[PDB]
Amino acid sequence: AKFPKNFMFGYSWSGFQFEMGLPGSEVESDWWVWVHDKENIASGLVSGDLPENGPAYWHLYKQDHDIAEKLGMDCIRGGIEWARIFPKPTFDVKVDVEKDEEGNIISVDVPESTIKELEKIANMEALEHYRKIYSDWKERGKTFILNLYHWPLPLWIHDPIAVRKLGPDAAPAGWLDEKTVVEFVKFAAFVAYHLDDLVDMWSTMNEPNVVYNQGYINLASGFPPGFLSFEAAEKAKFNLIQAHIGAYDAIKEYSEKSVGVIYAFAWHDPLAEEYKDEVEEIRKKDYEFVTILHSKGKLDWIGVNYYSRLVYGAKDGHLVPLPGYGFMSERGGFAKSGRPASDFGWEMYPEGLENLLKYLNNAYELPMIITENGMADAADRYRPHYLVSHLKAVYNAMKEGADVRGYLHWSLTDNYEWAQGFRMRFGLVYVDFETKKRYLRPSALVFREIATQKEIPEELAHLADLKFVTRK
Amino acid sequence: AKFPKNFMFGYSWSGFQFEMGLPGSEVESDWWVWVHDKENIASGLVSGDLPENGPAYWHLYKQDHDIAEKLGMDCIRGGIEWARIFPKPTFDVKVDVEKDEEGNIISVDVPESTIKELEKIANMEALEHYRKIYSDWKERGKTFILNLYHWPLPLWIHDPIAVRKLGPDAAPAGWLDEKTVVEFVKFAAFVAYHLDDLVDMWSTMNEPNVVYNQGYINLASGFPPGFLSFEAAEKAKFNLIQAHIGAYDAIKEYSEKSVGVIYAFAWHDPLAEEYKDEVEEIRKKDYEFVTILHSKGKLDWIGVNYYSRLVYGAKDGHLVPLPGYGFMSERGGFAKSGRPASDFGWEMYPEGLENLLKYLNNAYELPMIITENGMADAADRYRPHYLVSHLKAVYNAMKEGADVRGYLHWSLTDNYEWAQGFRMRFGLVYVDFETKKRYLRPSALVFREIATQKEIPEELAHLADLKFVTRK
Repeated sequence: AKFPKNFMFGYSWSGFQFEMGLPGSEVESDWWVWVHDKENIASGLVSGDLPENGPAYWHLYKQDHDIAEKLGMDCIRGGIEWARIFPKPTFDVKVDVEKDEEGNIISVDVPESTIKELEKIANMEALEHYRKIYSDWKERGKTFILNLYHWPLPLWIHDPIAVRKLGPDAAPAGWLDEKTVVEFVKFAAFVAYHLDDLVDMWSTMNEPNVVYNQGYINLASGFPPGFLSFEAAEKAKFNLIQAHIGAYDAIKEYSEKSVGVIYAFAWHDPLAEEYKDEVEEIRKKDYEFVTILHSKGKLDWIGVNYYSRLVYGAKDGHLVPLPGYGFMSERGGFAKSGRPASDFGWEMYPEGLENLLKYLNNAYELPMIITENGMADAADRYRPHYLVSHLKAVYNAMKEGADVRGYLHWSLTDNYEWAQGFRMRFGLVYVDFETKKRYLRPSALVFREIATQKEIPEELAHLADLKFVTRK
Repeated sequence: AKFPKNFMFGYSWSGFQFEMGLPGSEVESDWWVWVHDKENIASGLVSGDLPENGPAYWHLYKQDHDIAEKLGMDCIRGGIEWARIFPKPTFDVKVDVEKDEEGNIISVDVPESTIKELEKIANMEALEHYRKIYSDWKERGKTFILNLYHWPLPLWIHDPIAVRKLGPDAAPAGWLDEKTVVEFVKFAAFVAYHLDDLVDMWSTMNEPNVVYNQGYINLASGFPPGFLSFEAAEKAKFNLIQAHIGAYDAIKEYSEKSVGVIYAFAWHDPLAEEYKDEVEEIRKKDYEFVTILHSKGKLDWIGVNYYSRLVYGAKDGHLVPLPGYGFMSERGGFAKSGRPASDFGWEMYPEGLENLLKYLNNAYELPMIITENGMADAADRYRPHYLVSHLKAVYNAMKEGADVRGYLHWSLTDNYEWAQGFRMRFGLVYVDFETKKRYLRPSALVFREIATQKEIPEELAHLADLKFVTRK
């Protein structure tokens, strides 16, 4: 199974989960305060692990890029933290965001004179440090994809503890406040103005669906601000659509490069034929955020984040996602299919990725990059099979016409998994968080073989076959 | 953890388990008849899998040696099947084996004229075919260790079905018949006379302890001839000691190379301090076969086959090996230590190998080669940890003085595991037994890195740490 000559192999990172770990890298944000919050820790809503004990990529990026380059990687999708670049509010620096009566952003203008007003309140040292990180990769002749938003917001934008206690009208309320979108536009323009020379492709945001659904509906997730409101979820979703559009327009003012979005795509399956039509509607609804962006002519490419599936059946006269399949499988166990489940309880289901890419190709006809795919597997028992089987899924979808430009694993290294902390280890490379030392897992060597040869060679082909990891 | 420049890395094979699989390779022996026996299959004593559906190394050796060479291996210990070389009886060809009154072989002479008598009744085509196999490896500049006996006997030597039914006085009875030793001596001389130019080091036999203990005591093992007699086990043991001594003397008639023995060494541990002295006695007794050979000045080197441990405690006023540890752990599960157990139920216990090598060094002060070490692991979930952790054990023992010359994994490929059949897969390389195709496992890539660099490099060092595979 050979990939095209220019098909990219690499990995993705985020600021919050990778940067901190060593002195001089701490930065406050909503997510910082959230994971440090004593109530959240004591209730078990978050793990008690803290991101400032993480892999210290802020300091150690050159060494990680060395590992990446030796694994045959030629593309990295990374992040830039708003909370770092603008630690103080930008509200008083006015720009032109034009909206229609329905609240759609129709145009933006952040003139050069305003970029210079922004410089004076930005942390330019942090901006230059990001340049050092990105340039260290770029100078090796490699591709860099910069994703503008990967969940943490500045605290002057969102104070989630205050929102959960007093309500969103009483405190800075994140994506529930219209003006957050306008401040994000200023940030997007600022970043593009300065960093376009280091960036090959842009993404406005990562997994906005996770932000709004987990923050305001699925509270067991332990995402900020964690108060239940379907109206709030809808408002944050609406605002995040506009944040994409504004940011797209902001970037295009200062860049000719492609601008896409990175999205969480579960594959949705019916347990039986009778539920097929209902599940087809659930797919449409679940992916509608992307559909909207594509339909407005505001997507040049799609970043596909794929990890697992959801399987649907009836429970008490209602169609629901079922325990024992997909993301709802037993941690460290097996799905009801017999497929192994990751340390996170996510079923190994590469068929989902093949189905998904064919569906997305047909739906949007856009270039796609697999921007995340991986598994929580602290001993590397299953990752090699996960890696090769999902890469074969991508190959198979490409043969049926999907325009896939690369595959980025989640991730190069273990990192801080949000409310779960460090116990979910997604790396091709193990990190000792006490020493910051990096150690290869065997999956890393498998990756290197495939990436260097641009192909799943026949000697590694059996790693796509899940027979010997599947029960019964 | 760097090994010495001439420390050897490689693998081991046996005739019965590897050779057969494709037309033209089938050969009769006691073990052939045993595994084909309808009663044994129906009772579940053997698996019903048949060796003639195996990896077909008789035909495919050049392709497996290619894999081995690319994995950085420079040594193979292989076999030669007595049942192939002498398919008809050799009894009428007389030689001089001198014994003392206590039954010890004091000298052997198999003159050149008698070697030529033997040629006329040998299967010389099989001998030449073995030469093609060994030479294919040797021609690459690599080391070959030839082991003369790896369990199957000619049927004219042993008819195990008839022995189990009618008793050893009523049929050819294998190592219960004194003359088997004399016939083995003829074989050993024949082999050395012809093949010494292809052989770097000799072994007379592999795991003689398994032959006598499993065939005559531990009948649940499904080893031939499978009738219970402590007296028989003692007689087979005594005869196998003499077979080693006879073969050593035979080989030395036609070779200047080192002659050793390959032995199964379980590491024995007390569950608690109160059982320590009893376990020390159990070690002495369990290894006494090797102690005898060394004490007679008939061992130039020791082949250490190490897989796991046995842990001892009191049960019903008796000290016994305990369920839930070592070789007596749950298949596919965990030992009571929390360590993972292989598909065979054998606890991952690298400390055992370190302890063993130090013990053997002190006991015998001989050069040692790890001639087997591996695990039944059909999806490679645990093998990489098993491989690196046991290699670190070897390194650690060498640092304390053990004279270890190389490490040979069991094995390069999946193969026929005796009474268990194909269900126990010990390969760095997976074999599809229907197609005979070989596929690398990630542990093979790990092995390649270590072998090519003569060291466990720091990036692979965490594979020696069993924390993330060990429960609670």
